[PDB]
Amino acid sequence: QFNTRRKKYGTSLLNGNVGHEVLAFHKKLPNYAVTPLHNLAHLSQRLGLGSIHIKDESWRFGLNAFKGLGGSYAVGKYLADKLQCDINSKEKIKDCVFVTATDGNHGRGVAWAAEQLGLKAVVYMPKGSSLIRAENIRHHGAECTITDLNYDDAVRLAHRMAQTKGWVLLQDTAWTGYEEIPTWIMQGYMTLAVEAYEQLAENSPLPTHLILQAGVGSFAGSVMGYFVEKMQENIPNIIVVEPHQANCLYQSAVMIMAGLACGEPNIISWPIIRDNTSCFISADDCLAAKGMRISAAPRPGTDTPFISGESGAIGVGLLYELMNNMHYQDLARLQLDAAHVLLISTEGDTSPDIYEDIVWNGRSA
Amino acid sequence: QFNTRRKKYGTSLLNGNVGHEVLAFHKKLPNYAVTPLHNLAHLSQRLGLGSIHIKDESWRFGLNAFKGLGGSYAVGKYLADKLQCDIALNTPEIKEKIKDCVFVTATDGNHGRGVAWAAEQLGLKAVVYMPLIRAENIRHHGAECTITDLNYDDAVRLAHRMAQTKGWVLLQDTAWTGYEEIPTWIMQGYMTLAVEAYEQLAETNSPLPTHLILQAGVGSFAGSVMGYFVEKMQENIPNIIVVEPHQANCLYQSAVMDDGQPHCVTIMAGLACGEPNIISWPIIRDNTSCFISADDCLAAKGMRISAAPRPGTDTPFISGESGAIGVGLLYELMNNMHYQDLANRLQLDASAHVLLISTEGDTSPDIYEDIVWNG
Repeated sequence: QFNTRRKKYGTSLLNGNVGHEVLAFHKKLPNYAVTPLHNLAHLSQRLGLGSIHIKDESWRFGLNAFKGLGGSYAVGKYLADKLQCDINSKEKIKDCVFVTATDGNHGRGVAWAAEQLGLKAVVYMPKGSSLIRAENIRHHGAECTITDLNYDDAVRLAHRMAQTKGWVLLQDTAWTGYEEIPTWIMQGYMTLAVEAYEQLAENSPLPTHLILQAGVGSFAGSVMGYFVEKMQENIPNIIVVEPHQANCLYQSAVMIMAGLACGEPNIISWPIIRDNTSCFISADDCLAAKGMRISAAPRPGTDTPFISGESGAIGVGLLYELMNNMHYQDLARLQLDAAHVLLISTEGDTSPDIYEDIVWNGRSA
Repeated sequence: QFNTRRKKYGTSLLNGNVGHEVLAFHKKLPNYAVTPLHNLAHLSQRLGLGSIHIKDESWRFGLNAFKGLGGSYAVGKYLADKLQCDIALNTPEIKEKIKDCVFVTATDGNHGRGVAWAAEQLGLKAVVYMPLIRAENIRHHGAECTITDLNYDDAVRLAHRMAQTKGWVLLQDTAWTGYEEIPTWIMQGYMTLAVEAYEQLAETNSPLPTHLILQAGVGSFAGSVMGYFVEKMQENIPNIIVVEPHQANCLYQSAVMDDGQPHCVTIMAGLACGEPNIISWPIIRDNTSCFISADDCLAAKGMRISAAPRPGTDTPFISGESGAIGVGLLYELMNNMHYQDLANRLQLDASAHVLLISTEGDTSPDIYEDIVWNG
């Protein structure tokens, strides 16, 4: 099941100077390395497409997800601003305590950055969060607590705690009046796009299509924002996909993927998403499960097998269905034909048990 | 769901001279090559086992299944006996003496393909009845192939009637009164995969099997393989487990009846047989330690496991519905807590070295993708 909604309203913060600041910063960090960009040429043939490339962020900073790019940059910028000096280069920042909510990857990123600086970090997770994701946050020395709240109330709690405790809210969504840090998070994500664009040029056709997954929209805004800025005159076809049960951007446009399970769009990324998305897709979980299995199990001869988690694989899963399920040849309107598609695998097996259960035992829900 | 039945009656045709004849023969054939034996050491760790090796017969002769070993050898032996000589690549003036030979069989796909392929090698005719891509692949060898409206067993009956009434040579991998010689040869021909596997383990200083897990349709393949290993490892005969689908568990059911005799039952297509082969039954009865019946999802599991090891690690390979039941069963045995007892009783632990045989690859690509990618 794919629900379609093309954008009537389709038609800077991700500019090249920010790009250079952000990349300059990440390159000085421990374990910085360009992540792989997998060319799924054999899958591209099997589906009738020009090219499929998937940016594999399961390698990013050893954290099994991309988000650290954001948290790190935002933490750096926050501290640079507290110390009044440029991103360029402890007594003055000893009492800094970061606080956030997370479904797992964001918090891990913040906890990791805090650990690098010997700063304290406090993390709240929603009811139902997997225990191993919390453990992995605690192993950076951060405090982590699985709450009895849903995601949005958990973001509320982190906010109330920053307000009542004097902690620095380090959250990857924005609402009116809490925008600077969210903006920096979005900006920090752009490194993966910069790397991907350069990896394609250094003689692969650039993207005709971008398929980008969304929780609150920060990641998608960052990535499409960048590609629009860099390909100003042939802005590629941008498809945004959410789970059926958490399709706020789809719904906004009408008016198990744990990382995407967010109800309130980020107000800083919304305009970039509204102005640039061509089609919003809502998708059943089994497409994410499919994508994980496709990524893991290319035919032995052929494309490189890799580890892509529940919120990371929804891209190939949607793409496969789009090009293979006959019920959607019409939709595939989206100009998918023998089209160069960039996807981003945003996480690896962030809960190994869930991953094995999907990829080996065939759970699709 | 695993159903258990350990064998009360547990306690030659697969001897080394036959082994040499059969291997001597297969080596002269086109595209003979030792098939890979995959060492799943990383899976072995993840499950708490000494070692897992899987013989990958998806490569065999380019046919995507092991069965050709049998059909070929049986065809050779039949022709050798018609031309009265002790067994290749023929004189065309002696083609005159074998021009009218026509092989006929029923198959769910692999057996027929093997017979059709051997017939094609000799420019002989072959006629095949099945109970769509599996049929096409049989036709491409130049054989006649017809999807019947009969079940597998009634299809075997049809092939039999046609041999009797047309003078064709029945080339079937199960047995009838007056019809044992060819079936026996089929069983014997299968042993090459076992000979290869055993040598591949020794020549890499790998421990020999403590366990064999062998899938069964009529029992010919399992009889051949366990027969060989019992003969070769006479002093430490390994623990032998035989697995069938729930819906086609005749050997299991035979063992439940406990009267020494084989008994009929009235996704794993190759294993879907109701009537045990009477030539392989005694080997099976005398040597099997436990009979297992298994749900289809274990075969599906095994296909996904085989296809998707973690990128760093074991070699990924293509294993089809009737070929992957082994690892599937094994995974469940070692991982589903409802079976730790059974596993312990079966002696599956970090001391156990398990040999499995992946009998086919993606013999229907659609079904395979649907299982491995879509679940």
